[PDB]
Amino acid sequence: VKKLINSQISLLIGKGLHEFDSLRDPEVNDFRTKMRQFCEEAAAHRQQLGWVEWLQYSFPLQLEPNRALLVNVKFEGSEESFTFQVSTKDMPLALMACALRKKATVFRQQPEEYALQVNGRHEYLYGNYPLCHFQYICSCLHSGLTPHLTMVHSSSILAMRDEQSNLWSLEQPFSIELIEGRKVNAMKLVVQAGLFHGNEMLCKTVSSSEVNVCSEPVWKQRLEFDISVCDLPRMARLCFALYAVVDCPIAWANLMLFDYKDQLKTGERCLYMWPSVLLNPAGTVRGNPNTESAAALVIYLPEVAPVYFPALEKILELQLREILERELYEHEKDLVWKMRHEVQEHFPEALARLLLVTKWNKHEDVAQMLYLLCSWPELPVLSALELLDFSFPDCYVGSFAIKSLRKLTDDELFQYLLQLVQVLKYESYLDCELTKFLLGRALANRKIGHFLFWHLRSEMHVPSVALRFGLIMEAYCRGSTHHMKVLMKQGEALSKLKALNDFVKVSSQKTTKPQTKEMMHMCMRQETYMEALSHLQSPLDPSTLLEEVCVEQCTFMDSKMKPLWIMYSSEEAGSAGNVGIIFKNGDDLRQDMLTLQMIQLMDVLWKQEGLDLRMTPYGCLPTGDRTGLIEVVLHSDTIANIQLNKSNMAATAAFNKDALLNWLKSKNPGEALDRAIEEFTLSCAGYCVATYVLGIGDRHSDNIMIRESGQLFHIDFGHFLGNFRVPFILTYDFVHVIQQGKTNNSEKFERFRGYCERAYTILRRHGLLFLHLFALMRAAGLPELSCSKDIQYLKDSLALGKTEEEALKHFRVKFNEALRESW
Ligand SMILES: FC(F)c1nc2ccccc2n1-c1nc(N2CCOCC2)nc(N2CCOCC2)n1
Repeated sequence: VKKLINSQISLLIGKGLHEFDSLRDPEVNDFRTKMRQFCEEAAAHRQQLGWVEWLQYSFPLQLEPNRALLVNVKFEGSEESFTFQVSTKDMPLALMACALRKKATVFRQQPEEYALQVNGRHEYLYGNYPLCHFQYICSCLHSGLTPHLTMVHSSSILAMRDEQSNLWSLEQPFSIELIEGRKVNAMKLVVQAGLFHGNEMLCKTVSSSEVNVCSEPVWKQRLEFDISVCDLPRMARLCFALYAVVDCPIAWANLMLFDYKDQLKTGERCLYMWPSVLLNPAGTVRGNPNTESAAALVIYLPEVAPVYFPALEKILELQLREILERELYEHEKDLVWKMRHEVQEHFPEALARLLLVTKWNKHEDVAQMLYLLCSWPELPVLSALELLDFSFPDCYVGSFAIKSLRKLTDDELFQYLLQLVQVLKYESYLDCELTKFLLGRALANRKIGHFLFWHLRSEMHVPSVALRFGLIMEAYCRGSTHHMKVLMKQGEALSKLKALNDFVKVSSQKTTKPQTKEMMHMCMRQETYMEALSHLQSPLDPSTLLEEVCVEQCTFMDSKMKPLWIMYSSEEAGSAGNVGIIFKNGDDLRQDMLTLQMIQLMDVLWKQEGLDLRMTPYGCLPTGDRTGLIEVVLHSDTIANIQLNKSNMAATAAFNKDALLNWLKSKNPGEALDRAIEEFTLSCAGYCVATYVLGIGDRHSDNIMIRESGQLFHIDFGHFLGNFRVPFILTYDFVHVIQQGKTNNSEKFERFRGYCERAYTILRRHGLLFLHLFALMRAAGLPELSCSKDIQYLKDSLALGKTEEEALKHFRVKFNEALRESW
C-alpha cells in the first residue's frame, strides 16, 4: 500500500517522487522528512475531531460578509420531505426542531444531534447564525428560490470522518573567484556580480574582465566586494549576470551566501544559469534544472576560517518623526533610526518604515534592529501583508510577519491565498515559515487544502518552482490520503477534457460545427469518458458536486482555443445540481483569476459597508499549463447576442437601444421589471468602478454578459492596469436601461452616479490592502504586473495621494467625461 500511495502522489502532483530521491540533496531530504512528520501529526489530530469540528474542517461555513420564508427539509435516507415557513431571523436549530417535530407526528413518536446539508452540495448549515447570514439562504432570497435542506445526523457525519482515515571575527572584504563559463553567444563577455539584501544593494556591483565570445570562457580572477565578511546579513544573496558587449544579456544566476543550516558557503560551485529576458535579485536562488543545455558558471567561495550565522541569543547580546511618518530623505532616515525605541514604543505599526532605514550591511545595526523586533507587538493583518514583500528579506522579519498573520480568519486566508502562494517564489530555502503556515492551515481546512493544491499544481510546468511546489504537494498528501484520491479524480477528469479539447480543435478545422459537436458527444459517451468526467468535486469550488455529465448539453465555443462548455445534472441536488464549467486550454488564465479575485474582494469590502452592488463573483481556476476552468453562470447571455436583435424573438425592437430593455422585460414581466432594472443599475455601477480601478479596457458587447435577473457582469479580461490609462466607461445602451427607457431621467441616473461614487470611495479606504496584494503578486511574473508603473496605475486610479474630497472631484470629472463620450 505504501508503494501504491507513492505512485498515486507521483501521478497527482505531476512529478515522480523518485526524482526527489535522485537529487541526493540534504535540504530536499530534510524538507521531505520534517514536513511529512508535521503533516502526519495534523492527520492524527483530525481523525479524532468531534463531529461538529469535523464538519468545520471538511465543510467550512459559507457566510455573508424579519421576513417569512419557505424551506423544504428531508431526512437523509428518505423520499418524504416537508415544507415549513420560518423566519429569516431563525437559527438552523429552530428549523431542525420543526423538522423533528414533523417527523415524530408522521412516525407517531434532539436537534443538537443534526446538521443541515444543502441538497446535492458539500455545504452545511449549522451554528449560531440566523438563516439569512448563510450565503445559500441569502442567495435563495434574492433569486426567489426555496431552500432545500437535508437533516444529517451526527452518526452519519462521524462515518464520513471514519471512512476518510490515512562570524563576527571576519573583517577581510568578501570576495569570490570567477573561474569559467560554458555558453552560447555572438562581441566580448562580462560577468556582473552584486550582493543583495532583497532589492537593496549591500555595496557596489563589481564587473568581470571583458573576454571574447570565444569558448567556454575562462576567467580566473578575484572579484572583491566592498563589504566585510562579518557584515554579511543572514539572507545575503550573490547575483550574477552574464552578458555580451562590443548590450545583449545572456543569463543570470543567484545564490544565498549561507546555506539552509546557516553555515557560510565554501568553496567551488557550479551555477546553471537561467536564460535572459541585467541583475535579477528577486530571481530564484536555485540553479536551472536543464543542466544539459543551460549555460554554466563555476565560482569558488574562499575558505575564510566552519562558521554558522550567530544564534539569536548572541544577536540579542550585541518631534518631526510623526510629521513625516505617514520615500524619505537621508536626514529623515537618520531621525527614524535614532528614535527606533520610540518607534517600537509609540508607533509599532511603523515597523516597516524602520526596517527600510536600517543598514542591512552592518551587523551591529542589524543586531540593533533584531533586538527591537524580538519584543515588537503583533501587528494587524494589513501591516503583516506588507512585511511579506521581497523588500523584507530577513528571516526574522519573515517569521514575525507570519506570527502576525496567524490571526487571519479562514475566509481572509482564502481571499489572500493566491498572493501567499506567489510569495513562496521569494523564499530562499525550502523549509520556511510560510510553507509550514500554509500547510498547517490547509490541513485544518479542506477548502484551504483544495485551493492550495491547485495553485501549486497549476505551476508544475514551470521549472523554477516545480521542485518547491512538488514537495509541498507531496507533504500535503501525506497529511490527507483521502483528499489525495478526491484530487486524483479531478485530475483524471482534467486529463480527459484536454484530450477532448485537442480533438475538438482538430475537428473544427475540418468540418461543420454540428459535425464536430456530434463527434464530441460520441467521444464523451465512451465508457472511459463517462466515468472520468462524472462524480467529481468541482476544482472551481469543492462544495459543488459535478454528478452526471449531460452530454447532450455539452458543446464548444468558436473563439481561437475552442473552449469546452460542459454541463452536469444531479437528481439529488434537484436544480442547483444543474451546473456548468468551461474548460479552456491554450491561454494563460492567471490574469483572469487575479482580476476576478480582486473584483470579488471589492464586493466583500462593499458589503462590509452595507453596499450590495449585486455582483457576480464566479470562479476561475488555472489547473495546468495554459489550462484551467471557468464557472458557468447559467441564465445569462452576452450583450451582443441580445443586441443581434433577431426577428421573431421576445425582445423585438423598433430601435436597437430598446433591445436590452425589451430582453429584460421578457424575462421580468410586470412588477418584476423594476427590481431587474435595479439589479442592472447596481451591478453596472460595481463593474464600471471595478474595471476603471483595475484599468480593464477593451470592454465591449461580446465580453459583457447579463443575467435574466438584470445583473450585469464581465468575461474574458485579456488586459488590466492600462496594459492594452483607460477612461471611465459609460455605455449608452446601459445608461438607457438605467433611465428605464426614458431619454431624460436624472433621478435614476444620479442614483446610479451615487452608487459609483459610494463604491469608489469605499475602495479608496482599502487602497492599501489592494497595494500590498498587488505588491505580493509581482512574484507571479505576469507580464502585465511586472514593474512599478503597473502599481502606479492602481495608486493613480485610487487617487491615494489625494484627500477624499479631491479624489471624489477628480472622479467626478472622469465620470462626467465618460457621460459626454456616451454619444
Ligand atoms: F474564452 C471564453 F471561454 C472565456 N474566456 C474567459 C476568461 C475569463 C472569464 C470568462 C471567460 N470566458 C467565457 N466565459 C463565459 N462564462 C463564464 C461566466 O458565466 C457565463 C459564461 N462565457 C464565455 N462565452 C459565452 C458567450 O460568448 C463568449 C464566450 N466565455
